[PDB]
Amino acid sequence: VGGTRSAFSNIQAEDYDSSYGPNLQIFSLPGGGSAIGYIENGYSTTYKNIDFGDGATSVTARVATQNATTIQVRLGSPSGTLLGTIYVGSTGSFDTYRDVSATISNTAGVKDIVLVFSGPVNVDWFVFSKS
Ligand SMILES: OC[C@H]1O[C@@H](O[C@@H]2[C@@H](O)[C@H](O)O[C@H](CO)[C@H]2O)[C@H](O)[C@@H](O)[C@@H]1O
Ligand SMILES: OC[C@H]1O[C@@H](O[C@@H]2[C@@H](O)[C@H](O)O[C@H](CO)[C@H]2O)[C@H](O)[C@@H](O)[C@@H]1O
Ligand SMILES: [Ca+2]
Repeated sequence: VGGTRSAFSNIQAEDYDSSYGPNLQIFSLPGGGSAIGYIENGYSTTYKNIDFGDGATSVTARVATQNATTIQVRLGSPSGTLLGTIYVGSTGSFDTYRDVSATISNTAGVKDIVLVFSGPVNVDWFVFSKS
C-alpha cells in the first residue's frame, strides 16, 4: 500500500502532498470522486514521487472552468523547470469536466510534479503518456 504512483495511470488532483492555496478546497463530484477547486492565480499543488519510468512527453488533465486559463506543469517546486503548459479553455461550467492535453519536455525517473495555476479551474485528475 502506498507504493510509488505511476505517471501513466490517473493521478487524482486531490491526492497532493503539499500545496500553496489558502482557499483551495477538495470537494465531491456528482458522478463520483473528488476535485480540487476554489483556485486562484499563483496557487499550486505538488505530487511527490511520480514514476515516469523511461519517459513521458504528454499530459492530459480532466478539468472544468468558465474562462480560459493555464496550468503549468513544473519539476520539483512551483518555481522549478517548466515542463509544459496546459491551455484550458472554457468548459462552459465549473461542473462540466473535459479532457485537455499538452506536450511536455521528456520527463523520466521518479520525479516530484507541481501544477501551478494561473486562475480559476477545477481539476479531477491528470495523467501522462508518450506522444
Ligand atoms: O498519495 C500521496 C500522499 O498523500 C498524503 O495525503 C495528503 C496529506 O498529507 C495532506 O495533508 O492533504 C492532502 C490532501 O488531502 C493529502 O493528499 C498521504 O498522507 C501520504 O501517505 C501519501 O503518500
Ligand atoms: O460556483 C462553484 C465554483 O466557484 C468558483 O469561483 C468563482 C470565482 O471563480 C469567480 O471569480 O467568482 C464566482 C462568484 O462567487 C465564483 O463562483 C470556484 O473557482 C470553483 O472552484 C467552484 O467550482
Ligand atoms: Ca479526482
